[PDB]
Amino acid sequence: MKIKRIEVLINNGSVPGIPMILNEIQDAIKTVSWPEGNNSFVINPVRKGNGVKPIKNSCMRHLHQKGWALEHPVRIKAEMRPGPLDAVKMIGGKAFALEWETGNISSSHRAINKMVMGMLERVIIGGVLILPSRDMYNYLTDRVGNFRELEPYFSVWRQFNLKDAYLAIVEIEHDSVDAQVSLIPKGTDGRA
Amino acid sequence: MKIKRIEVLINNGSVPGIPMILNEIQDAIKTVSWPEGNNSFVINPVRKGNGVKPIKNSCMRHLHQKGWALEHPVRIKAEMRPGPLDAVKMIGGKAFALEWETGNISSSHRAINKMVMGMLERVIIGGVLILPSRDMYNYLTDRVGNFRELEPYFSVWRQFNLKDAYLAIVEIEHDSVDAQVSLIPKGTDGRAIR
DNA sequence: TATGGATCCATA
DNA sequence: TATGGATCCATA
Ligand SMILES: [Ca+2]
Ligand SMILES: [Ca+2]
Ligand SMILES: [Ca+2]
Repeated sequence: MKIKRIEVLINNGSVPGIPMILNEIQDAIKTVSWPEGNNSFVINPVRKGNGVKPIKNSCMRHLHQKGWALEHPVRIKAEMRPGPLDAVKMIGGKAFALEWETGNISSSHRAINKMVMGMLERVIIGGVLILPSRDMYNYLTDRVGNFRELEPYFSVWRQFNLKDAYLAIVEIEHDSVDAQVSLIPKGTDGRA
Repeated sequence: MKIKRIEVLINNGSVPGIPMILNEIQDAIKTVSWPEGNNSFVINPVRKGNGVKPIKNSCMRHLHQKGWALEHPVRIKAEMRPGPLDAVKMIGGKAFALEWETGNISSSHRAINKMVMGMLERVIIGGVLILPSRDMYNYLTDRVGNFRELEPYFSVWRQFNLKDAYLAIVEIEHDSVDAQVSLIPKGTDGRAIR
């Protein structure tokens, strides 16, 4: 998978291991490919024709190899029931969270909100969210969160006084297109 | 429909006209009825049994009649902008925003961020978000807006340093339940068909 | 029953 | 055509 850019929203104090985990995250994103077993991410360029669920898999596997916990239950407050984060690297006391978008754009707003809640409540040191470029997004499930559509709100997450916190958005994209490769399955395929 | 609770999240400096705005908003919410044409909102207490689409209708209508502008753009300077606000009133050469939420619960996070963006850029003086109680939510299409699921997030929203700002959440609810009223029809969005 | 999705519908 | 909305899903 290509990384087009990374927008660093918050980067206060010293996290460490930081570059070590940002190097891990990037190496992990780089392993993601299509079809399975290919050496790059080749997508079938059908408008809205590719599901988004399994795209992350190879990235989450590579992180596990590097000692991240996957689908890791978290409960930031007490008055919340727990929910899963895609991967987490425990760097002592607090959590470094990675997320790879599989929800509506509106649900991206909540993920960053929950990350910032984690940071403010002292349970999360850093958070990273991976979003499709608009170009990649055009071939994905209608209205999946995507980098361009969230971009107008970035100022919002720049307004916090957080000692020792890292918040970044990563923009990803397919390496190339090919009308002859398989569609990434959707949950609606064959009745479902 | 009735107003169950008003929860103020941000209150800084001076924003004139809040009690008047809050009254007009209550009056708007009061107009919302079921069955359509009724003088209250009676709901069928079937779990996830009721669609949401028509519920906003009378509220947004009452607001337009009282001078609210509907789908008012967020006039931030950048070319990359959020889309429109449900309704905006001018009070004193100042824009006041109203966001109605029967969307997915996640949609409320965008609505808040949109009104905060307007306030940061000093183009909006304040806003209110209206969304259902948990109690009503139990009878609506799954995973729509509900005040309870927003609560853990109030602490995060309270941290924005904005001079001259007002943001509040109005929790709304049906008037009663009747196991014999019509169900509110559902559309075919998302995973309804398959 | 609770949460974070995945997905398709409407539309100036 | 882009943005806001609505509807069940899978698994905790
Ligand atoms: Ca996730
Ligand atoms: Ca709207
Ligand atoms: Ca709305």
